[PDB]
Amino acid sequence: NDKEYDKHKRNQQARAFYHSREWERTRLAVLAKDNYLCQHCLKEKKITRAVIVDHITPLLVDWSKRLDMDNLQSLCQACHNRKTAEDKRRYG
Ligand SMILES: [Zn+2]
Repeated sequence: NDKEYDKHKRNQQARAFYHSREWERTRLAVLAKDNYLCQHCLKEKKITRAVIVDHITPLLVDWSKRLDMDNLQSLCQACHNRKTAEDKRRYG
């Protein structure tokens, strides 16, 4: 297919994913496993409530890992922001 169309379809698929029953359930499973604590803060010896579950390898980078618990971490906002910058260095 046309490259820009493939990009469109990937982005539409990713948008739909966050509405999915599978994501809703898996998000909850990760937060529960993590005891609602930010996993980056915990590794840095800090206690912070998580507010988001993030893909380690981003969803748009590897669709196949979208529901893998070892590809998901509960994060606070500050750690999500830090990770976003880190990921720009890796993937643009
Ligand atoms: Zn944190």
